[PDB]
Amino acid sequence: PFYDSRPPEGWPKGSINDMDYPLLGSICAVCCVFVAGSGIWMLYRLDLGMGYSCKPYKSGRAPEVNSLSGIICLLCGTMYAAKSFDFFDGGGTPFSLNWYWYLDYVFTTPLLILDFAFTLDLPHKIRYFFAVFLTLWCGVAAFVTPSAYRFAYYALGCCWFTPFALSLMRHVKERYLVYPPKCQRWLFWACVIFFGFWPMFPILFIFSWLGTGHISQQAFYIIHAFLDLTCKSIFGILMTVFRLELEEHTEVQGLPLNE
Amino acid sequence: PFYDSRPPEGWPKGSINDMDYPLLGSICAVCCVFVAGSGIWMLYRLDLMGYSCKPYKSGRAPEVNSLSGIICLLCGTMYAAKSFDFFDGGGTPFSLNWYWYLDYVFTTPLLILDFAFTLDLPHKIRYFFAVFLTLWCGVAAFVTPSAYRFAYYALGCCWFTPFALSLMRHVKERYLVYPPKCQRWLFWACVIFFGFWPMFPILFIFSWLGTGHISQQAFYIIHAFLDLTCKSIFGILMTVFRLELEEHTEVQGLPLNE
Amino acid sequence: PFYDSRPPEGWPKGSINDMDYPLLGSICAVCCVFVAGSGIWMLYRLDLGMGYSCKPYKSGRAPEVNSLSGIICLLCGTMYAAKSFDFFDGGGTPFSLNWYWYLDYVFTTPLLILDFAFTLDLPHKIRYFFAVFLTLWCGVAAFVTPSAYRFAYYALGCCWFTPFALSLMRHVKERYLVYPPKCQRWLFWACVIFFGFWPMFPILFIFSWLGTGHISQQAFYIIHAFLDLTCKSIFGILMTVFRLELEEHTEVQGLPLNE
Ligand SMILES: CC1=C(/C=C/C(C)=C/C=C/C(C)=C/C=O)C(C)(C)CCC1
Ligand SMILES: CC1=C(/C=C/C(C)=C/C=C/C(C)=C/C=O)C(C)(C)CCC1
Ligand SMILES: CC1=C(/C=C/C(C)=C/C=C/C(C)=C/C=O)C(C)(C)CCC1
Ligand SMILES: [K+]
Ligand SMILES: [K+]
Ligand SMILES: [K+]
Ligand SMILES: [K+]
Ligand SMILES: [K+]
Ligand SMILES: [K+]
Ligand SMILES: [K+]
Ligand SMILES: [K+]
Ligand SMILES: [K+]
Ligand SMILES: [K+]
Ligand SMILES: [K+]
Ligand SMILES: [K+]
Ligand SMILES: [K+]
Ligand SMILES: [K+]
Ligand SMILES: [K+]
Ligand SMILES: [K+]
Ligand SMILES: [K+]
Ligand SMILES: [K+]
Ligand SMILES: [K+]
Ligand SMILES: [K+]
Ligand SMILES: [K+]
Ligand SMILES: [K+]
Ligand SMILES: [K+]
Ligand SMILES: [K+]
Repeated sequence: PFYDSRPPEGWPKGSINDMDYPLLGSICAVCCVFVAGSGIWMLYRLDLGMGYSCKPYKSGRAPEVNSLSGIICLLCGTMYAAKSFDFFDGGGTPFSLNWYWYLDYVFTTPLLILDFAFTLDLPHKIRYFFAVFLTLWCGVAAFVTPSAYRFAYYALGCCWFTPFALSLMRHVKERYLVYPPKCQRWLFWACVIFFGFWPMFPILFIFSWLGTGHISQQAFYIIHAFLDLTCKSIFGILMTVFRLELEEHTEVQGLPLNE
Repeated sequence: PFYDSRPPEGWPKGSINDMDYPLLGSICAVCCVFVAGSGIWMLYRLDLMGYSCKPYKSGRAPEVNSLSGIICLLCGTMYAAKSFDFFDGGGTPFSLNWYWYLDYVFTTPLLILDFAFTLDLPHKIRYFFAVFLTLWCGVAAFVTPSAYRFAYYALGCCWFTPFALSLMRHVKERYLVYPPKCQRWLFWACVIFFGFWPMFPILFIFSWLGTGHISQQAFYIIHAFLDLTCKSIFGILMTVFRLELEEHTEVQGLPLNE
Repeated sequence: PFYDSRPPEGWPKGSINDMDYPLLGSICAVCCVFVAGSGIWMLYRLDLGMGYSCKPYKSGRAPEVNSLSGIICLLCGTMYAAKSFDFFDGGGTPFSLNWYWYLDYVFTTPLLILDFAFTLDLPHKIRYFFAVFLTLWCGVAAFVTPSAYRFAYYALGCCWFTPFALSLMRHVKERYLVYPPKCQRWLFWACVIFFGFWPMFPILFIFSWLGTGHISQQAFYIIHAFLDLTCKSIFGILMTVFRLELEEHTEVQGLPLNE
């Protein structure tokens, strides 16, 4: 999808690409290591067994959708390794996972929402998946559009995220009462991350260089690195611990849900 | 995937991009509104089984039953993006109008999947990939500036001709199964399918990439009408067919003619 | 994704694109015909019935995942028809399935591994699918990267293929003892292809023009055409025959597996 490249003399001074590339690459490398390790731990813990007691699976293998958290974290860590390669190369490399904003997100966060929908048995999994997909593609279109019509694309995205976020939240409530207080605690701390950090991205768009111009692209990269540390890694760890508590309640102890 | 852009002085006069962009954008906006509303109604009606609105035993509809509305909403979102591109004068970096049939590789394969799920047609993956490859051959034909585009088109015609001849046969095998009311809705949906899907190959021949009889602006308008029919009207007919089938088999508990 | 094009005067003499394009196109056309015919035979044989006796399916149709071998072969044959179109056009065609190396592979070989995982009932099908996906995307990134960081991307790919290949192989062993000696023979000859030809691609990268410079891009295209003839077509035929033998053992004769 690439047409631009770093000029032979380097990025023009004062442009949005005139960033601290060693620092951005180091941040991306640290994020890659942390998120990939979190995904590896997620998959290893999933293969250990059900619940905190590590009860062996009857079929000998975990459910395939249960690997989504670790798979998404490992994919995000691989993309962050690629991002570190791009930043350490000075940016603007042909395979830049940093250039097109939210393009990487169209790969992780839809699946992430799918993982969420699978962990909480939320209805309309395909609907949520496609809502997230279209919101992220509207964001990509907004960030590649140089005219004012980018604010149209952003608005289009806000027309897909506002219902979805209001729908998911409602459904999450319907599931929250079902789970026991320990699984409820883990679910609460994960939903805090979800419904307090997913809205940040739309707000970050407004104050970015494509909006009011308060946040530079370098600061945007750092902020989104921290958000991916929270939205992928910490959220996936909270999902894994919630699943372990649920399996301990319902599979190891055989107790029923509050449904 | 984009390399071209609208020249600073505008599109060259007499080129295929020298179109009526306010008109194309208005048509795309109207199509966006209609298709998105049709998908919203499809999902709302799905969440309401059958005309009696019998509650689901699990409390939620089957996930594949949302495909019609999901596809219509995705097509409406793409038409909103198309209206943004046309109102910007075309050649916008995120142009869903530039690469022809590129948007279709997202909607119509899933659409065929939806069809295969509604009629319990065999070889759903086969049909999905046949549609996928036909549409990608069309994209390759439209981006190819040499005569080898007619090769790509031919390649697409090598994937659509069997598929359309296979699906039709399978549709016959399913048509006798359903009751006369579901048969009526299925007949009117299959009329749209087997009379409008062949139009695209014929439209290629007479387009600016063929004999040069249909301009790109007329192509955009014709395909907007086709997407109004192939996505929205077809999805409404599928939703009504599913409602009639659910009324026959779930609300009344009657068996199919199988 | 394309920015480059064949110069009006033709490819510069001595460049990596200064290849024998009629020969490459003829090879691609022959590969297209063979792989597409192999996929057509795979689907026809699958529709014939279960096993060598062609026992009719109880539901009247084959399992949908059983069509993966033929579907992948037909998709690869279609991409080879497109490759022949590109080569006969002189290369550098806007829709070039030859330009970006391993970009076509991100479509076939992940699904292929999925097919394998479905035929052998291997655990962690999503994990294997995403491992292959990320390995191939790392290869694409390495081949589009003009700096030394391509060897980073390659290394990243080697960080995803080395565990996966070591994991799959282990799981394959766990399945190998399950199947009868005839299915074991077909599985052995397919695993020979897998574990002796998949490692070739990483080795071919090192000696390619992007590495030590021993293998030209034309030779690379010919070698990968032969590999796709083996890794898609011959491997799919071996999978089809293994499935027929398994169906004859377990469905036609009703005999149990050695599990
Ligand atoms: C509404 C909206 C947006 C939404 C972004 C979201 C919801 C991003 C989530 C990212 C995550 C969860 C990343 C984790 O790895 C954009 C693209 C800013 C702009 C267009 C409209
Ligand atoms: C055979 C063939 C074609 C087929 C097109 C079809 C079958 C399109 C269907 C579109 C739909 C149903 C859109 C709805 O939103 C092309 C691409 C014209 C050209 C190459 C060969
Ligand atoms: C490890 C590695 C690679 C692996 C390639 C493989 C494993 C390719 C398989 C291809 C097949 C099976 C094709 C069949 O149609 C690359 C991309 C060379 C380079 C980066 C790292
Ligand atoms: K799960
Ligand atoms: K996991
Ligand atoms: K990332
Ligand atoms: K990018
Ligand atoms: K980015
Ligand atoms: K950028
Ligand atoms: K995760
Ligand atoms: K997660
Ligand atoms: K359905
Ligand atoms: K629907
Ligand atoms: K559209
Ligand atoms: K397009
Ligand atoms: K178009
Ligand atoms: K165009
Ligand atoms: K539809
Ligand atoms: K439909
Ligand atoms: K199979
Ligand atoms: K097959
Ligand atoms: K190929
Ligand atoms: K390519
Ligand atoms: K290639
Ligand atoms: K090339
Ligand atoms: K195959
Ligand atoms: K195969």
